[PDB]
Amino acid sequence: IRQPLGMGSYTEAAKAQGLSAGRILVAWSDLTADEVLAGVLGVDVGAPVLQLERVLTTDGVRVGLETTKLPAQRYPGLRETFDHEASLYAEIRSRGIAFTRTVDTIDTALPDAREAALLGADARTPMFLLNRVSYDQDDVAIEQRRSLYRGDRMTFTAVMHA
Amino acid sequence: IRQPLGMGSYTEAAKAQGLSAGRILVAWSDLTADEVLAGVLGVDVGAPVLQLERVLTTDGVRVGLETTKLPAQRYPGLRETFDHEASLYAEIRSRGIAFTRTVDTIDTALPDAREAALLGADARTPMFLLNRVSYDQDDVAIEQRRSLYRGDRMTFTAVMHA
Repeated sequence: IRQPLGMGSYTEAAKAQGLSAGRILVAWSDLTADEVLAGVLGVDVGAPVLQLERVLTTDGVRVGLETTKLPAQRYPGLRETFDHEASLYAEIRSRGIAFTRTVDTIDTALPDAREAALLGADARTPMFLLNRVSYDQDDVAIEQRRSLYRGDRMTFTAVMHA
Repeated sequence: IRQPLGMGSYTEAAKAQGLSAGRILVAWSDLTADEVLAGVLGVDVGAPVLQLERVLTTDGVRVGLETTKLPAQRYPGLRETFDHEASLYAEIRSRGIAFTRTVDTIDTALPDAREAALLGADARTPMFLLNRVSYDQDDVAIEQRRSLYRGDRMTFTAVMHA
């Protein structure tokens, strides 16, 4: 699977290029933001954080493990009502939030044993590790998202013009 | 090192940002183009191809292994005169050839023993495997470039706007 780097969800993007794709819940977790995460999200140190962790499939195989950290206060009732199998991105937009800017870091790493088990991967195999912070129309952070993608099932691409 | 994705050379980008950067020669090689590479460069099967392989350094340490395949006919005198410690991109521009469009694929990979030895890396370490074709102002191919970067030394970044 060859995926242009993009602002939109890659699950939705895979759906677009005419492929099957989906999301499998791993866990919701209630966290409180440490100094680092508080700074990233622009919330108080100790603020509630809602974490959604999912396995991502495409073309009926596992391709990624996505861990999204949300400032809980921005999202009343999300954990109670969100269909974790739907598009998180669309739900947030539905809440009057526009994905205005995204800052992505692209790393490469070996999965830990838990990540490797969730993805059906050999732990020796390198994975893409993407980390994203997205910002809304007022430049308030929406989410911090970590995506671990199987190196053998994903190629990212970029076309650039002078 | 955090490096924005971009069309410019990453070695030069590091120097533009105030870091030391440089290149070490591994080898120049005379190849002829087979069917796949003839296709990529827009040249005839058997056309001469000049390969430049260099180790790239930044902030004093080895960060990547670059293997650049050039249609030799486009660059008279390059092997014997080009200073391999200097910017190949700038030499190509000084010859009147503008980097106008790039097509990059971004993969993750483990190095082979030779690649690992040249990079001073453990062969269990994840690497970025980048492959690029660049095209000039007349959409004529300039090079095909394979870059293998140490995952523990490089992080790529992208910022995107709605």
